[PDB]
Amino acid sequence: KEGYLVSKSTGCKYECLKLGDNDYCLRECKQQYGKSSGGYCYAFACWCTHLYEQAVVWPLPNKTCN
Repeated sequence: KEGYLVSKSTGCKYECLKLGDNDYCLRECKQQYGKSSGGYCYAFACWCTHLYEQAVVWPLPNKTCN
């Protein structure tokens, strides 16, 4: 129930503000995946957790952007 956050327009997302604990990625997940969802910056952009099992996520080991 996890993955890399897919964009509204661009496929891949834009880059993150802060590594470690932050609000910047958590708000960015909660507006795609519902208010109970979690998230963190994986290295470059926001990754999300505690998702619904039918949720859509970007294929980071098949496509590269960040």
